[PDB]
Amino acid sequence: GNWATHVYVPYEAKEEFLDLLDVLLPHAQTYVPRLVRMKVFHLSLSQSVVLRHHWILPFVQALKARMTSFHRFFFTANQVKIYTNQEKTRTFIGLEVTSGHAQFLDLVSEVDRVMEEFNLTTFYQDPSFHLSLAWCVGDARLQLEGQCLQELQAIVDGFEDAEVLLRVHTEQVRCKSGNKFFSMPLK
Ligand SMILES: [Cl-]
Repeated sequence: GNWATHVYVPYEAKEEFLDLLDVLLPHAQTYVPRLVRMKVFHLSLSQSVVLRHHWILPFVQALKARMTSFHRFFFTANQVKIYTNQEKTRTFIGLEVTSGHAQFLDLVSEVDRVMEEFNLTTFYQDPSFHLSLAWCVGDARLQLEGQCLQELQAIVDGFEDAEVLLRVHTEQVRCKSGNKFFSMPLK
């Protein structure tokens, strides 16, 4: 049996963050009505890979052993960007990491060690770490890039308390494998 497996950093949404999203999302919906709010928020550390069932618990053990030694850190995510998935069947509005990118690279280096320990694919060669806020079916880049994006950025740039996005504090690493989740604290 083959289980889809993904490693990521959850984001624990501040109440301010959810108010920001309450303003951003309707604005974006004036361009693309079918956008869907994310229910939970994360920054990916891995590709979606496949693990045989037998190896899920050992993989999680190995991941926990490396992650729990890695220290919590702060990052900035205040740059709005438009993402698609590789097939262009989904479009995302996200917040791209600037300050703190170095720490995410170090985290990925550790995840990638675990991936190699299990014969799994290591992370994208040119990553842009990001927090996805909303998504839609299809390829909506044309509608969202340009004027909409500039307007979303102005909502972000005018947001108060700006510290919510300037100093986002990582807590934990999570893995989803099939229908199962596994979480672990950063040090
Ligand atoms: Cl639509």
